[PDB]
Amino acid sequence: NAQLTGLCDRFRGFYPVVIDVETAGFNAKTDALLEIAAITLKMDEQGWLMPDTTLHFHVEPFVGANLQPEALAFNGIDPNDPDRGAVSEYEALHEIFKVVRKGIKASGCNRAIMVAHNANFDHSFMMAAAERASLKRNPFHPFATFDTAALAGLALGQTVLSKACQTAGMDFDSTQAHSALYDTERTAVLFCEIVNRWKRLGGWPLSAA
Amino acid sequence: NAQLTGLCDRFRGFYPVVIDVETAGFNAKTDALLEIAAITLKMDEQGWLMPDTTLHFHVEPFVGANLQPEALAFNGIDPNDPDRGAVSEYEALHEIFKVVRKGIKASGCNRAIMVAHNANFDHSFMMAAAERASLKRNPFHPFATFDTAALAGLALGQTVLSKACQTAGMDFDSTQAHSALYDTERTAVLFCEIVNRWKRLGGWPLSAA
DNA sequence: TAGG
DNA sequence: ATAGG
Ligand SMILES: [Mg+2]
Ligand SMILES: [Mg+2]
Ligand SMILES: [Mg+2]
Ligand SMILES: [Mg+2]
Repeated sequence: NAQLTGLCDRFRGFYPVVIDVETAGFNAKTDALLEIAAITLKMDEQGWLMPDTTLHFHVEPFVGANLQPEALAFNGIDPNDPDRGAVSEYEALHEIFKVVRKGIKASGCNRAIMVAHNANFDHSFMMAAAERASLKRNPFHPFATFDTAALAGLALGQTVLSKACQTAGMDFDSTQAHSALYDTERTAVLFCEIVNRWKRLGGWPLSAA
Repeated sequence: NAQLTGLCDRFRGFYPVVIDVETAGFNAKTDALLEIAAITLKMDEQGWLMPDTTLHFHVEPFVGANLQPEALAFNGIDPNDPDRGAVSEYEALHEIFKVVRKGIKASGCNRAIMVAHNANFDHSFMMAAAERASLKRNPFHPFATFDTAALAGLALGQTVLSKACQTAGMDFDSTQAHSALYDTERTAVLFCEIVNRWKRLGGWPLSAA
């Protein structure tokens, strides 16, 4: 199983989980968390990294949350759309955390690390919601992240998600952009490509020492 | 001559500046900023990245700032040590910002990007202080950073600063650790080694445009 | 779990 | 675009 894949050896026992959130503004403490997608990763038989499990939830604004109109205009989210199928922060996070913990156990990792583009944004929103819903045994590292903007800057000399993906030879569709499922999925493929490219070029594994 | 080095071509026009901060706690809004060092970078004739200019300031706690005993126990800083030569947040940042702006213009970049270990920590402290002191024309990207924890995770499979440095084949002294200047300097050398390594393996420059 |  | 909503 995943115990025999080496995923747990690649990032010192950290289990990388790709996260994208859509929100009703820039403030994690006061603005509504509206949507979240999560994609766990796995290592294939040759040691290439690739997406494993995808999760996707539309989220009900927490009690008293702010909704900035320009954020809604940006992401195109109407909180009052009947077929959003919104669930509570607790419900969304509980299901994500459950799946992540299972992945961690089956992989022989010890903790999860959020992978996200300008990752402090998604981290701060995810942690605020976890606190709000008083979720227990949160498997994500409380402060460390794998920021794909920084990683893409190193590997591709690009920090903008669309451009980084394009530079890496991936498709990127402006029309699908800025939706949670799509952004998470491109970000996961981009992260996997940067790690895989490092291995291709002989940068990993390391030499004697 | 700085416009002739390619520093501005490496990171889509971002001017990387290594920052480490020492604090009287974990909260950038409520806890004192006690110390800060900055190291700007340059590219040599062969395209290798290396430290350029170093700055180092001890910082007077802002009015009403919290001072957590355990933080002081950790970093060894006595806020009321007469030898500390403390200056105001405004004075430290103004001088740091001034040197950074000079570097940006002389290298043909257009914006600085903070390089720091678990960079959200240092970024939030520098931004909080920059706001308190009403500094203008802050040259640092408002949200983007180059986190050496993530980059080291990729390049070296290590996220802890001491270990990443050792894995990169650098000296790392536990006795010098946790001083702003020493930590900034190691972080800068680490960042440069990771970037230089990527070029040595052929990952940069890229092949297909 | 290591940014003070 | 300084491009995480
Ligand atoms: Mg996003
Ligand atoms: Mg998005
Ligand atoms: Mg530090
Ligand atoms: Mg330090």
